[PDB]
Amino acid sequence: CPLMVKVLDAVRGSPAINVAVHVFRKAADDTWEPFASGKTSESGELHGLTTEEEFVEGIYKVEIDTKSYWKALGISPFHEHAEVVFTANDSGPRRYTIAALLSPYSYSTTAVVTN
Amino acid sequence: CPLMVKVLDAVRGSPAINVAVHVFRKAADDTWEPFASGKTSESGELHGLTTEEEFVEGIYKVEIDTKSYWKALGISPFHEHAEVVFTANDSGPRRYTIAALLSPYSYSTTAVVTN
Amino acid sequence: CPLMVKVLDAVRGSPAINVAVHVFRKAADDTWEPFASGKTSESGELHGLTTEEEFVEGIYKVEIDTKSYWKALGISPFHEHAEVVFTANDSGPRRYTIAALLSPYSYSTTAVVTN
Amino acid sequence: CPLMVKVLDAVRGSPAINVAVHVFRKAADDTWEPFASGKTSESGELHGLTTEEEFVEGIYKVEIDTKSYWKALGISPFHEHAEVVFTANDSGPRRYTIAALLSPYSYSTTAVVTN
Ligand SMILES: O=C(O)c1cc(Cl)c2oc3ccccc3c(=O)c2c1
Ligand SMILES: O=C(O)c1cc(Cl)c2oc3ccccc3c(=O)c2c1
Ligand SMILES: [Ca+2]
Ligand SMILES: [Ca+2]
Ligand SMILES: [Ca+2]
Ligand SMILES: [Ca+2]
Repeated sequence: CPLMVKVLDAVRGSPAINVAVHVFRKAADDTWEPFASGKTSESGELHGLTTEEEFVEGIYKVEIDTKSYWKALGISPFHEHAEVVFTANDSGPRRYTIAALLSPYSYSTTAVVTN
Repeated sequence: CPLMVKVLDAVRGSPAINVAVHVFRKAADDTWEPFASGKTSESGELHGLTTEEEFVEGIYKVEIDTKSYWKALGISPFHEHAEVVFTANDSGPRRYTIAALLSPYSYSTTAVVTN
Repeated sequence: CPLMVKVLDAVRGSPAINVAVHVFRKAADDTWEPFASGKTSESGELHGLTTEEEFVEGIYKVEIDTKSYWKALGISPFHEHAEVVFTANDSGPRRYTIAALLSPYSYSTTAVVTN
Repeated sequence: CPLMVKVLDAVRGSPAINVAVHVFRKAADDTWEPFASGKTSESGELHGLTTEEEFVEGIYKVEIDTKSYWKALGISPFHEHAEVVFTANDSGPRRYTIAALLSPYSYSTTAVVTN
């Protein structure tokens, strides 16, 4: 699988478990078409979103549903979601790990890209 | 003005100057409609985006054109842009500062909400 | 003043107020000697730590007492403190802002160096 | 091994390889005694620093030699090192992953603590 998502909780110092993640791909008409979705495991990782065949060149949006995560823990956070938008595979296939570090009023997102 | 945006450059250790910023408000049909925009100043700040009367409760998206910023510096970026999506909530008097700290393959964003 | 420290709270989305900050300069015997200190203001900022004449080239450590900050808010922290160690270098006129963004199990720090 | 260190490069979107890491433990006389050291692998991870028997309660300092890393890549960075100071094992043994995300003028550090 060439796209993995990892989410961490900076309040608890733990993986962020059961975080919903939706991936979209920009269509020819410039709309966001649904591409894949899943939820993080007990390790905070989401594997198996897509395949080498399906994950073609394009502009992708990874929406990490941070508000739903915080609300399930009884917390009212600031952001609706974390949104990571990037062009993928423009110079051939790559493997992408998208990591997000979450706090109620702040997040960071980082990409590790390997060949 | 109840909404300010501040952008910093983690590679050069400087304000991120002349970065385009677009603010959208979510419409009833779930589309994003333009709300305010500008370019960051020499201090990395964008003031005067909106007024108290215009900035009603709702869902807002702040899109920071990070790819064009890095390209103007000759540095290869990952993201198309940085997105910050949040709900404005009238809980007494409030001023929102949206800060973004930019690196080529990572960004962080924080909200500082003060009375 | 050539050195300012700014501290933000990523859990509450606020300046980090009344945080103790200690600055040390590395002495010839590799020990850290006290140089300046204070507490952050209601804006999360600590101004007036030093003067142009006092702030010579050398290695400095900024220690931010994050554990006491979180304890005063009733929140369980990981770190004893946040440390920022850097060399001051006379490359033309320079002002240093050391910013720290605090969460219970994570912090980030950035230097904004301006002319 | 109950202490692992992971380092990422936010400029390249890659593991930070060959980063030196020194761990110290506060001694009874309040000095930092050397505890363990190593270097990150091609994955950006440093395993095998210590053992369950050796990693007793205490206050530990993890120094990540970021300046040497950037200088080996031909870059002049701001910080001397990243310094992570924490009390370990106070409520019994835990496993600690310390992650650092590096840019030339900024870094973040996060702890994931598991039982
Ligand atoms: O007001 C400033 O001068 C200033 C300077 C720095 Cl380095 C800053 O770094 C930051 C790093 C992460 C998140 C927010 C900030 C800031 O809001 C910030 C503000
Ligand atoms: O693989 C891990 O166990 C692990 C642990 C921690 Cl704390 C991590 O913190 C991070 C903080 C910012 C950006 C990325 C990461 C990570 O990718 C990360 C990975
Ligand atoms: Ca292509
Ligand atoms: Ca309301
Ligand atoms: Ca010099
Ligand atoms: Ca104990």
